[PDB]
Amino acid sequence: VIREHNKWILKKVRHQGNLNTKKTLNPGKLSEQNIYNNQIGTIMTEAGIRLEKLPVVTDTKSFHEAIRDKIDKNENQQSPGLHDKLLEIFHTIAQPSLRHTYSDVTWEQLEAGVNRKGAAGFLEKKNVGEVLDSEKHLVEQLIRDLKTGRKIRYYETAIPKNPRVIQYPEAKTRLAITKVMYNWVKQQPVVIPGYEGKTPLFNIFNKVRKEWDLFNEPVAVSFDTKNWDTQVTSRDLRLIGEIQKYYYRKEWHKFIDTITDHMVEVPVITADGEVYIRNGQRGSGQPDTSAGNSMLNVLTMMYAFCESTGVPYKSFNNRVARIHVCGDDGFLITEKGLGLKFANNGMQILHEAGKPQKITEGERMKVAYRFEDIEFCSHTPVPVRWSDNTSSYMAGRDTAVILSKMATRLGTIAYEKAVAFSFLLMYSWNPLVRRICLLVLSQQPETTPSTQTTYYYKGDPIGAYKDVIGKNLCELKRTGFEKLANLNLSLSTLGIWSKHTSKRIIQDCVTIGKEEGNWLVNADRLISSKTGHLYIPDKGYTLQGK
Repeated sequence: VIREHNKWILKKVRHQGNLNTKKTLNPGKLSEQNIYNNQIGTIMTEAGIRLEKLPVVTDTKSFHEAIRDKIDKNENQQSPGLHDKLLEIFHTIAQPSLRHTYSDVTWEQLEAGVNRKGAAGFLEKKNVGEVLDSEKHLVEQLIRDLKTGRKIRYYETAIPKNPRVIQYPEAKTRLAITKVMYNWVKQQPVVIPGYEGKTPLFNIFNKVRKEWDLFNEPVAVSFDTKNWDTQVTSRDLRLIGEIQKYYYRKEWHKFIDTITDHMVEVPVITADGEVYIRNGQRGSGQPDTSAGNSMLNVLTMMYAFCESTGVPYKSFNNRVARIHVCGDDGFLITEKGLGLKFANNGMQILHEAGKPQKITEGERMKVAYRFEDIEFCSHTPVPVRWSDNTSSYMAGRDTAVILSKMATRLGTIAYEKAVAFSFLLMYSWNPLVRRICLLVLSQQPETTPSTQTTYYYKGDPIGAYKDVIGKNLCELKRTGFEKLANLNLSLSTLGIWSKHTSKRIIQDCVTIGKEEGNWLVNADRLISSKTGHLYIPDKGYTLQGK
């Protein structure tokens, strides 16, 4: 049968199991009740770009397939005592100066870190914003109920991408959990080794380069687990709860134990009313998804690494191996001899540990021999050279995608100048993107940018850039030749740009800058050379939006 506190959902099954699981229980069914950034897409169109040609990503029958294909399974078998060992590894990275110190935060602190558009659970009424509007007392009640150990009616709703299965708990539950688990879930004091989730994209690789240079013969080994979420075990969850109890005040240990207990066996209700009982996995909607998977991925990799090379997990201090993670994505840097050893012995160990890596030839983990080749968070390092001849790194992506995300912002100008600024902060190493951004930022100087995106500025935009990058945009003289070119291959292979888009976009800039004055487009070293005019910027600061 099901666990006692889970039977409340059976008393609601109005129909017969229409799904077709063979391993997870399917009690039955219940009753059931993309735009363009005009100014940005325009500059792009005018430039000779073909918006239709750019890459972009429901079916109540294709969805039910995903469930049966990935979620319908037994818990991974895990080597006995594996969790005792992992917890043993956690003690080698625990921070004593924060032990038993975390607690809950105020609504004020929380409302500055939540999406008011958060979906409403299945059987639920309001959405995140609507609950904050008139139901905070109900969430506070949930908190006190969980804090004392009172089980609740926990369940998650399953929905397709907008065919990956997204599983999340009620908006009232995501609020109770986030309110108390805030600091860990949002990692304010980052306590997970190598977690880069809260690291600005424009800073990440200059940081990994510093590490890469402390090694004699540097090598990077990447983590390539498959459908990690489905590989999370009940015992994996118990572990993470124990770690959370290391950091939280004892007054919150019962809340953690309780909530973790609900997570070990979860009642899921598909958007089309189908009901199944998931057995120990990870639902992407869970507030602890990011931090929970990150710590669990680091512990598991540290374990696998030491178990492969012979290094004592007792204490490979550091400079022996540096690990960087973001959920399940991640890699590890180390000396060539040990990296190839981990590359050779890693998989079998990870497999026995319950985190099966994706199939590979000779069953080896992928290894990067050149820094430029590392892959992380959907990005890769791009080398840049400044006017004073110093070098540095920035985050590179395939330009085709950069263009896509930059136009289809699923729209005021005070908003499009913030999207442009944000992108100018992440991709000024790409002259196509860099210029599009300068053009969008040239219109309506009287309009202060929006605060609804990742980043936005205060004052002069170009001034704000110098603020976080450390140099003026005009000092950026060169981008890695082979790297830039490769990331631009897709624009030519998908016929997204014309053999004149590059020149056109430039003449559009020079035309604006040719006229005397202090025009924003003269911040781009090239345009400024062709116009003979410079852009003298003023005060400017970079702030976060969202």
